[PDB]
Amino acid sequence: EAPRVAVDPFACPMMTMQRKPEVHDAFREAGPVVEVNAPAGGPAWVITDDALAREVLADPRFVKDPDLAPAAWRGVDDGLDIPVPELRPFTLIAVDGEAHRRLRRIHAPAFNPRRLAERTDRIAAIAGRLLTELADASGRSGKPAELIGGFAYHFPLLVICELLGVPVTDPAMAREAVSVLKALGLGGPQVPDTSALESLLLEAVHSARRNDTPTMTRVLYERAQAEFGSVSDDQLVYMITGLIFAGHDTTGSFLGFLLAEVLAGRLAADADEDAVSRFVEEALRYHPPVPYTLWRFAATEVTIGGVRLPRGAPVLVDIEGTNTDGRHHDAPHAFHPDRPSWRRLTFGDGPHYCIGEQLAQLESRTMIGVLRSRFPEARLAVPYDELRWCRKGAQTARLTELPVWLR
Ligand code: HEM
Ligand SMILES: COc1cccc2c1C(=O)c1c(O)c3c(c(O)c1C2=O)C[C@@](O)([C@@H](C)O)C[C@@H]3O[C@H]1C[C@H](N)[C@H](O)[C@H](C)O1
Repeated sequence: EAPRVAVDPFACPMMTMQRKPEVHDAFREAGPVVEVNAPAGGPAWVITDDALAREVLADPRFVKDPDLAPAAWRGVDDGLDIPVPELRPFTLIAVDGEAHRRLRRIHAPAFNPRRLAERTDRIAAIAGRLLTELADASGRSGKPAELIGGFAYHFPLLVICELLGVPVTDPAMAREAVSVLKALGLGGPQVPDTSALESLLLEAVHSARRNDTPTMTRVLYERAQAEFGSVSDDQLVYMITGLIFAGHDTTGSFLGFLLAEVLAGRLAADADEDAVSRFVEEALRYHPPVPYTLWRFAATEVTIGGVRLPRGAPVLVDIEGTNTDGRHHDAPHAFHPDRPSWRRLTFGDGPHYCIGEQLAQLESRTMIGVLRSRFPEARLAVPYDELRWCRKGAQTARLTELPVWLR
């Protein structure tokens, strides 16, 4: 049926900043829907057309249900996001239908952008502390500040933890713990001492239960309880565990790119607000951290751009590819903020759209304000052309490193 390209779509060599993997162009040229090799055995189909993928993502026949995935995938493609049956109703990514509408109704007031905005200053603070520290340390050592390990993940982590009421002192270690928690909770084997974080997560929940203070975590607790009749501490810890993982790991991947672009000098020195939000917009087009959508499966057989897809056909949208489509974007592998503001799929589409878009963009804009207002001379300590980025399977794209002189 479909044009077939016999490769892992997740394959990814060491990459330079300007290029995207060639698999992407292969798929596109082969057609709107392309059979490829899934990492964990068996076929998979990849969409390459913006318009098509958008319909697919609002099409109830394409579902998250991890139980439709191939048996060979279970306990071997940690790219498969498979909570145990009884937590799936608390996992946004693993449901559709009313279970999903419910979770969405639960998260939406918690992510109220009025209330995100009210904490701009707190977020600037976080950025600045981190940046000062890395600067102060760079002056001491004489070595450049490595912004990936140093900032890109610690910044969004602290932000998202703070909004939930989760007091973190060691961002490096909270990251390791929350990563493990995530792994276990999305189906994975078997000592990152998660108990530490768990303790703090449980504290936020506890705090949320007893205090009418409208935290993010309290709003969650209120909506869950009304929707579910009754919610448990372990349930609320579980959900927020997921917000922390997503809130830091995807964002941080992105921010490393955004930084590299800012520090390379590609944003004009006197950029208005709007010029900045244009630069961010473009970096989100040009450096999506998530290559393809999350695993979706055909719930029946379906025929989609003239191709006929079996029951349980593993389907992906190509985010990286669609965003770098010569056809819909003039000079797609060039970085042009002033581009005629067009659509992208970096945050996805349809009922499962990223609920963090606002936050991630807020974080992005604010970070650039801190940098140009307090670190005006911050510059790459190596050439942009020598930077390199990579991803191993289902992991977000990220730079190997980002050496910087912050002042
Ligand atoms: C640059 C940053 C981010 C990017 C690029 C990103 C990307 C995406 C994408 C593509 C989806 C949809 C997945 C699919 O349908 O296959 C998604 C969903 C989601 N995002 Fe993000 N995300 C980002 C930041 C954040 C942040 C900061 C948070 C939370 C604090 C967050 C939380 C979520 C959650 C909970 C979902 C699940 C949606 C659902 O299943 O209804 N994200 N994101
Ligand atoms: C215990 O964990 C959870 C409990 C309740 C809800 C969730 C989770 C969870 O871990 C969880 C995630 O990890 C992720 C998302 C997400 O929304 C949840 C939950 O909704 C959304 C994101 O995919 C992006 C796109 O924002 C980030 C992340 O998905 C992970 C694993 C996935 N294979 C892929 O590598 C992606 C880059 O990263």
